[PDB]
Amino acid sequence: HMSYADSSRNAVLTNGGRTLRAECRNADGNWVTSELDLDTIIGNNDGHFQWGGQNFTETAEDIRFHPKEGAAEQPILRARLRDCNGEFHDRDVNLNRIQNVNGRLVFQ
Repeated sequence: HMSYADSSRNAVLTNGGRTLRAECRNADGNWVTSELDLDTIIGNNDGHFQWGGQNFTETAEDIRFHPKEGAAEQPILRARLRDCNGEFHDRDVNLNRIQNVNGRLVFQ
């Protein structure tokens, strides 16, 4: 596996909190700038983040990212997610499930 964050740098969100953009080292050892549209791989399932879902941003507010959050310096995305009953919940997800494959952000 390996988190993308173990071989990437300078990660930020862009496009209104929808896109992860990072500099990822490739197999030649060079830095390659990569983007991954998080709406293609993260959903909002009744107020919780869902890996393998889609389109979370459509029912999220206050999207926030810290690429090196906490003592363990993990890439944490936070948002308020609406549940099916209309209530918003503060939620967090660690983006370390995203990999760097030869200079590209991927999710499997």
